[PDB]
Amino acid sequence: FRKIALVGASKNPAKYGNIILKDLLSKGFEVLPVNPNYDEIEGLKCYRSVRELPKDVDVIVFVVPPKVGLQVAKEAVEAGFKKLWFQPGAESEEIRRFLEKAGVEYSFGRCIMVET
Ligand SMILES: *SCCNC(=O)CCNC(=O)[C@H](O)C(C)(C)COP(=O)(O)OP(=O)(O)OC[C@H]1O[C@@H](n2cnc3c(N)ncnc32)[C@H](O)[C@@H]1OP(=O)(O)O
Repeated sequence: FRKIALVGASKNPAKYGNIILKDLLSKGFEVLPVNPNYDEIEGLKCYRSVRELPKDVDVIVFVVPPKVGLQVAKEAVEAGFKKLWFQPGAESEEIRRFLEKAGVEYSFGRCIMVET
């Protein structure tokens, strides 16, 4: 990965949306936070939705509840994104069903900070 969008990025230091953002930046990744609550996180422009993301994002990492994730994954696929990574707790079989049908690459059960 080079350019990573982070759905559920947060300014709350107790939340994985913040911990992951800081970790990935520390590792030299370009990270684009996505969360309607924030206009910036760590000074970085924060996107309202995945529909606004630049088309050269390599992967979208999800750290939101599965009910939210299903909606966002639909938006991401509609916007042309094809690599969707779900942090443990963000996945569901309904998401799996939609993603297998859409024919996009996805990851369940793998920890992004471990894998990077
Ligand atoms: S793998 C080893 C490390 N472990 C993890 O990374 C564990 C990850 N999983 C979890 O923490 C939980 O299982 C999940 C459900 C993934 C996340 O739990 P949260 O309690 O943190 O979930 P929140 O409801 O607080 O959501 C996280 C942030 O996402 C924001 N959010 C809601 N809806 C959207 C949409 N549509 N788009 C972008 N972001 C969205 C929430 O508002 C929240 O951010 P805050 O601003 O902090 O509220």
